Amino acid sequence: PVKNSWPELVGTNGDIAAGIIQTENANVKAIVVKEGLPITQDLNFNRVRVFVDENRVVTQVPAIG
Repeated sequence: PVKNSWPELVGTNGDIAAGIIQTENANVKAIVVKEGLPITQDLNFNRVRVFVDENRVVTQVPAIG
């Protein structure tokens, strides 16, 4: 089963986390986004949103969707 969530990257730099994610799961694009960005309920299994704070630290567990 391919890895689809990265709890161990919470608290890390989001741009570094995006690189790791795209290496561990070859079928996803990782996107660093500011936490709280309004998103619709569109499920994109090839996307991992990496939610970060004002210092670009990951604040939520990244997962596909």
